[PDB]
Amino acid sequence: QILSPENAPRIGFIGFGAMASRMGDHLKTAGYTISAYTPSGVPMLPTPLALAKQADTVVVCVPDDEALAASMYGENGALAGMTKGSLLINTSSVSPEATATLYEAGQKHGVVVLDAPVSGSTPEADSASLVILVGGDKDDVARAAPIFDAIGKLTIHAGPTGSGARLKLVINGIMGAGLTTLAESVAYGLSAGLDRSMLFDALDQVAVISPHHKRKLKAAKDGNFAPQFPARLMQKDMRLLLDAAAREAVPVPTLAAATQQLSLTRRLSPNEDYSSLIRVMEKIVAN
Amino acid sequence: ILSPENAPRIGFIGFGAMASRMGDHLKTAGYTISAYTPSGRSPSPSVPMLPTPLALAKQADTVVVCVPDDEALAASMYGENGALAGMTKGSLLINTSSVSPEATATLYEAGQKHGVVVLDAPVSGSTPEADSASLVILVGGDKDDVARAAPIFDAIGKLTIHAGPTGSGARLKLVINGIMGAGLTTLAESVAYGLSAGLDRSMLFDALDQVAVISPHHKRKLKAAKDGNFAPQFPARLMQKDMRLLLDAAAREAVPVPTLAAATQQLSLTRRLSPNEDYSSLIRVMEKIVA
Amino acid sequence: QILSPENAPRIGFIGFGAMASRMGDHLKTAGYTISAYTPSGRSPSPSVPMLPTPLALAKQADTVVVCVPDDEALAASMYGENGALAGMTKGSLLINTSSVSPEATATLYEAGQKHGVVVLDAPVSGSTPEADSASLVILVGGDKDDVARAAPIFDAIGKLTIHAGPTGSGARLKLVINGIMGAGLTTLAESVAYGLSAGLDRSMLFDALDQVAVISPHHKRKLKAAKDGNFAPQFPARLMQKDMRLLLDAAAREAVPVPTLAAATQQLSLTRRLSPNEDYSSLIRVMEKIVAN
Amino acid sequence: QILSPENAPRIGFIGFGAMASRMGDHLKTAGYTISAYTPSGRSPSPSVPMLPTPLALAKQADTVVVCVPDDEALAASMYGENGALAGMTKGSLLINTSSVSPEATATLYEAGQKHGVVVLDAPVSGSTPEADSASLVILVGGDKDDVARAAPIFDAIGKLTIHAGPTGSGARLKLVINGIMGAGLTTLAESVAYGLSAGLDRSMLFDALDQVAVISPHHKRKLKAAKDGNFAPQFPARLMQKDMRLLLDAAAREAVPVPTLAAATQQLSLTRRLSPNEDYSSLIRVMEKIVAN
Ligand SMILES: NC(=O)C1=CN([C@@H]2O[C@H](COP(=O)(O)OP(=O)(O)OC[C@H]3O[C@@H](n4cnc5c(N)ncnc54)[C@H](OP(=O)(O)O)[C@@H]3O)[C@@H](O)[C@H]2O)C=CC1
Ligand SMILES: NC(=O)C1=CN([C@@H]2O[C@H](COP(=O)(O)OP(=O)(O)OC[C@H]3O[C@@H](n4cnc5c(N)ncnc54)[C@H](OP(=O)(O)O)[C@@H]3O)[C@@H](O)[C@H]2O)C=CC1
Ligand SMILES: NC(=O)C1=CN([C@@H]2O[C@H](COP(=O)(O)OP(=O)(O)OC[C@H]3O[C@@H](n4cnc5c(N)ncnc54)[C@H](OP(=O)(O)O)[C@@H]3O)[C@@H](O)[C@H]2O)C=CC1
Ligand SMILES: NC(=O)C1=CN([C@@H]2O[C@H](COP(=O)(O)OP(=O)(O)OC[C@H]3O[C@@H](n4cnc5c(N)ncnc54)[C@H](OP(=O)(O)O)[C@@H]3O)[C@@H](O)[C@H]2O)C=CC1
Repeated sequence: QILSPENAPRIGFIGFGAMASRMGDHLKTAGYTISAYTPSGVPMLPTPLALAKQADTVVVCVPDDEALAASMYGENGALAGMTKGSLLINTSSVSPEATATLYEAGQKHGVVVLDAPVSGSTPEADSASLVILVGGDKDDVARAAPIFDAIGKLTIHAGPTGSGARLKLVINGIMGAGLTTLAESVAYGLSAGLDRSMLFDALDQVAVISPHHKRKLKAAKDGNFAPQFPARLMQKDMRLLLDAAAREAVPVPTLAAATQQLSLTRRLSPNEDYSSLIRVMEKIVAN
Repeated sequence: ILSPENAPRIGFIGFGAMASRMGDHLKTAGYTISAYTPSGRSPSPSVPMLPTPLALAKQADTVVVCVPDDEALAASMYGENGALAGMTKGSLLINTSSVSPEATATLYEAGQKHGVVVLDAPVSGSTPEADSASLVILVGGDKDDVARAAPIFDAIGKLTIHAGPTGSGARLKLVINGIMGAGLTTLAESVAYGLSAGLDRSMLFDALDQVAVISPHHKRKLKAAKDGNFAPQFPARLMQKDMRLLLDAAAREAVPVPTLAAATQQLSLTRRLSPNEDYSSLIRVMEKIVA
Repeated sequence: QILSPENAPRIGFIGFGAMASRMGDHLKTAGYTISAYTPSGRSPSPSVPMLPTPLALAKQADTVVVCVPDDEALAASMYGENGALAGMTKGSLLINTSSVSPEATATLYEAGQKHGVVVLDAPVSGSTPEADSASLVILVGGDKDDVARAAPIFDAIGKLTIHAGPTGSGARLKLVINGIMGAGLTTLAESVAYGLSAGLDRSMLFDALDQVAVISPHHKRKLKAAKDGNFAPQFPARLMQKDMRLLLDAAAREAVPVPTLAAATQQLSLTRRLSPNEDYSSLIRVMEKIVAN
Repeated sequence: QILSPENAPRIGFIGFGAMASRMGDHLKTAGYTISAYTPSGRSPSPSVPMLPTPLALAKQADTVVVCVPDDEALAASMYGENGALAGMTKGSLLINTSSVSPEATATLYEAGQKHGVVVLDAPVSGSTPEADSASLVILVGGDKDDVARAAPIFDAIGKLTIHAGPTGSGARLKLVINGIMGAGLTTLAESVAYGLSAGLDRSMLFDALDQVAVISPHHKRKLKAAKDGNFAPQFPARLMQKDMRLLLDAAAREAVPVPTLAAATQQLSLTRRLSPNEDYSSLIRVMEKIVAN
């Protein structure tokens, strides 16, 4: 009962933005028929219910808990439109609480919900280099493998339901605080009189910055903050992680500070790349 | 022009984990090595030891300094027994220690009064990179004096960054130290959340090796931390000192750095609990909090 | 319209813990008849009749006062087949003194509107000693006319009613005050810890700080208690840390950078992990232990 | 040898700014003869003779009081052939009221000992209004008998002398109180900022916070001034942020984790960068402007 294009050709999306649309292109190449629902308007369906009624597998890619609940539940929601025995793959970055609510609601419809957020942004989605972080029973993960293989380079089975959502929060913290650390360290360097191009070029050559953050640093050198992961979404992910860390009573001061810097970043420019904090701190130092 | 032919003798003020490793690559490149340490001992028993900084400098052509902090630097640089009193006008002093911008300016000016150019040339990389001569040299000074020292820098490292005039190497080292320190505290806290939320420890450590948002340095520390291996490459006492220097400098420049400030406090706790183990032991500290 | 004991004698509580039980005694003294629902069926007041469900509580009260720990407990007891809201008559008032999120507040206000029920968000400034002495400060969101209706209830349990604005304003003002209280304590605990680490005599240091103008009366009381190792719960760490989580979530939703509040929250997470049930001021003891090793 | 006006009438000041000139007024009233040295030779007190060097100041004074901004200024005027120590006599007392580091305090104490001069580290709690009213709290480190020698001086300028311990204890206790003051302000600025960002009425919010028990009297006075946009300096951001820098350096040297104090320090760096000379409470305005955009 693998979800190959032979057994399950129709994949309906709930949400179809920068990430899901690039996933869909890869699933199309792999031989699936793609449909999609978005509250605004590949064939578009009018409701989540209608989307689910004409799909074999539903993939969800929505911004937050509120959007997830608005489209999963109620008589016009996605769950009302799928059939016992089918699978719902949620690739959204949402809270552990929302993950548990949807898993339990899926169980009442006979629908297995995999929490399968991804590591990687729009360039990795373009190249199908996403890393899938999936929670669920190993047998249900196996059913979704052709889907995961088409959109990504690696599927990490993180544990039972909820484990993928948690692993995504871990990686989001590392990403977000990695950027705020870099912006702050660059700002000190500029404030202490270091030549800007020297400094940016020097940091490209050290081993203590990630490949992801080195790519952001190079873009920031030219002032390029075209959105790959917009500040509004990075800051939301930081909010979710801090809430989850507080619920577990784990003290995370570096992540907490980073979140506040990303709040400023979102306020000043919600739609540019989250790396624009580098420019924000540069402007603080120049004034 | 400080090739082994022209200037074969390199004397070290301080000769511990980093400097003894640099000394081996300089020995291999053809230089004659000598050292001073306050204890009279070092990891390299085959290196002649001199009784004072003054005595070390009087029998070396170039002096390399590698001491723990500002206070150690002033103790061995100044006064009638210090290194400056022993070097000759026109020679180079190369400071690879991680010290404050204030200490750097004090030594440069003191050097000028002796006719000695002081390059502030801290390095990026730890004991594994010193072993393999993969250090990145971060050097402040005039471009002509930097060119004079290139044979020395090439022997101990894989890249020399001319950061600007005197003081620029010290500042760039502070920048890179902040990225390293807060990179570790970020990773320790993120791992701690994951464990507190029920993720299998072995799965989580292995999964994070697979993602592009952790640096190669911090991936190596995560693998060591999976093994409980915190043998000192960069001890907490020195990493936390370096964070203290960075936050002092950021406050003097009035630059708000909340992520770096949070990370420093986590590294204070790390040093308090274990000053001599690797600074990455914060990962173990956080694991014990969540247990 | 005024919810005096003559016009509306029956006050039913959803939640009846440390704070609500003390408000109930002042409401009993003012002439009201008190009833309550809790999930355990128990309360600090054995004389108070217990109803078996939130719906049953609401069906036999003229006014309902809610005092529950968090958003989840609120939703569990106001909504669903046995929730309290559907048990209330049109034109009646629901008074929520719980410290919950602005989102939970907006959801309850809108659900109340659908049922014809006015919901006042009326959290309180003060802890169990202020509840004991009816010296709470009520922070209330709603229309002036609806606040006026609740005035005899607010007057019995508190010393001052601040009309913070329309619906949601009380909840927001409570979060502001919570932030000041939480970070005031973490600031004090960390400053004391430096002092002790630098060799200052403990008794001298605690007494000296009682003499300075830069500590609040509330935190000076906590400092004297901490000198005695007295962390009997007035505001337990589990609830203070929850309130800080709510404040940081709200500040993130508004995109306001609050690094001092964010750091304080992490210190209170450690405090709650080590002792969820003692007073939140126990971080002072936590920090003393860190510097002693 | 009590340092009464009859026993030691001449008090010479090293530094004579906002704090010291007010101290000197109260010492003049108490019967002392005041002189001063400043690097600019300028001071708002016309009756105070200005001496041209720290050396010259100390040579014509019986007791020397120091009130300089930081470690660097202290070392410039204390040491060397033209410094103050070179001009005082064995058996005299130097009273340092400056807010300086523990390291600077130890260095001056030991330098004083080589000169036979006892150095009391005696920073003060309180700002320009407290110096005007001699309401300062003196925080003094040293031997009990030397503190007793300085009692008439301390009584003239303040309302309370806290003997914090041996040499260095006053410097450390000042750092403790500075942290409480600075983080108390940043907490308050961020909490107000959240409340405004969440739509609360500004005048409502400022007036409500004046009524709560979790804000100190000092910070309530700052909040009232901020309601009017008044940040005329009493304690300028450049000096408060310097004191926070000293506290965080000392906390790092003691390896004490203080995340709330560290976060507050960074907010006060932003405050100093935007306006070094206005009152440190100007962060309230900084945060209002962030939220207003
Ligand atoms: N680099 C990245 O972009 C990363 C993204 N993620 C996560 O992936 C998810 C989406 O990312 P991205 O695709 O970039 O975000 P986008 O904002 O680009 O796409 C958002 C999509 O969600 C749709 N949507 C909004 N509300 C609803 C709703 N109530 N029901 C159904 N669909 C809805 C929008 O449709 P409309 O146009 O009608 O609003 C749009 O199609 C988020 O959870 C994000 O955090 C995680 C890591 C990295
Ligand atoms: N990963 C690392 O290890 C990194 C190191 N650095 C910087 O390099 C410098 C040294 O690091 P490392 O070599 O690891 O530290 P070590 O402690 O291993 O070496 C310290 C050396 O300094 C000597 N020393 C101490 N006080 C004095 C003094 N007053 N005069 C002369 N020598 C003295 C010690 O001699 P004795 O044994 O007699 O005390 C020992 O030889 C520090 O500034 C450190 O921050 C920078 C980045 C990373
Ligand atoms: N100083 C303080 O204590 C302050 C408290 N507050 C806020 O006041 C509220 C109550 O505080 P406090 O009285 O101290 O808390 P307590 O923990 O002392 O009492 C909690 C009460 O809520 C009840 N409860 C739990 N879950 C539910 C539910 N789903 N439905 C109904 N009742 C429920 C408990 O009943 P059971 O025993 O059956 O669980 C108990 O009666 C919280 O929001 C707190 O943050 C605000 C400021 C200060
Ligand atoms: N609320 C406050 O203002 C409080 C301040 N403090 C501490 O008290 C000290 C001074 O505070 P305040 O008086 O307000 O600061 P001011 O800036 O008002 O006065 C500074 C004084 O120091 C003098 N000065 C500067 N450098 C030297 C030097 N090298 N040698 C001698 N004198 C020097 C200046 O002289 P010139 O004018 O010639 O530069 C000026 O007279 C600082 O340590 C401050 O942190 C402590 C408690 C309260």
